[PDB]
Amino acid sequence: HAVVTVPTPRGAGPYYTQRCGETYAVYMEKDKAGPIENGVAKAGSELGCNPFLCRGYQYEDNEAVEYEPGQVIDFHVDLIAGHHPGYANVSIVDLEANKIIGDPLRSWDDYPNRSDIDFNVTIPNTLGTACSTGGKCAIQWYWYASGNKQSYESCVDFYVKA
Ligand SMILES: *[C@@H]1O[C@H](CO)[C@@H](O[C@@H]2O[C@H](CO)[C@@H](O[C@@H]3O[C@H](CO[C@H]4O[C@H](CO)[C@@H](O)[C@H](O[C@H]5O[C@H](CO)[C@@H](O)[C@H](O)[C@@H]5O)[C@@H]4O)[C@@H](O)[C@H](O[C@H]4O[C@H](CO)[C@@H](O)[C@H](O)[C@@H]4O[C@H]4O[C@H](CO)[C@@H](O)[C@H](O)[C@@H]4O)[C@@H]3O)[C@H](O)[C@H]2NC(C)=O)[C@H](O)[C@H]1NC(C)=O
Ligand SMILES: *[C@@H]1O[C@H](CO)[C@@H](O)[C@H](O)[C@H]1NC(C)=O
Ligand SMILES: [Cu+2]
Repeated sequence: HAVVTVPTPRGAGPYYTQRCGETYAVYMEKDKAGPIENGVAKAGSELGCNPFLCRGYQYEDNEAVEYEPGQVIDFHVDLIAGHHPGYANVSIVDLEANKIIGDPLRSWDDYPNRSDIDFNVTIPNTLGTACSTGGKCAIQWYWYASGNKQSYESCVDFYVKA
């Protein structure tokens, strides 16, 4: 059980409830640190979002922050319950394709272990126009608890002027 608290990641809003459905939205907001699979299972055929992209949180409910190439961003992860074994990465995802841009900004082969709950990441110089405006990219923190086959996600929407 864990979730990013800094920077402020995407949270619930109207499009979230509309697109994921009441069952997913209500189950997943009773514990913002819970894994995704349990919400998918409860929702069954009601589910209408991709809960493996930003936990199903939606761009239109949130606002993208402006970052400069080479800028360093401090992350804090509120860790309610550690699970072993497992791995994590923090990467820039292209929201339209659901594919990572370039390399992971940070990778752990064993997560959690404190360079795991309090860490930073650097914006590349190599992004081009790919993140030029809001809603094209986000920084996704992703943790897979292999022991429990549990997925944890948080997103930070951002743009870099190209
Ligand atoms: C580093 O962190 C990153 C994140 O930043 C991690 O990457 C993520 O890892 C997860 C887990 O692997 C990925 O989620 C999974 O994605 C699966 C692959 O699918 C995509 O393929 C194509 C082309 O890209 C798309 O078209 C697909 O989209 C379609 O489906 C989605 C919804 O799934 C729709 O919204 C679209 O409209 C498309 O039609 C995919 O994006 C995906 O299969 C998988 O979901 C299956 O599994 C879950 C349960 O686990 C089910 O709820 C769901 O129904 C899916 O089930 C299908 O497949 C299984 C077989 O596995 C069958 O049993 C089912 O019956 C059914 O056919 C899940 O969404 C995530 O996308 C990926 N994120 C990235 C890359 O950004 C890295 O792993 C991590 N790495 C390290 C080292 O840390
Ligand atoms: C970023 O993380 C490294 C690794 O902990 C740390 O030592 C470094 O000083 C941090 N940089 C900033 C600017 O906070
Ligand atoms: Cu947990």
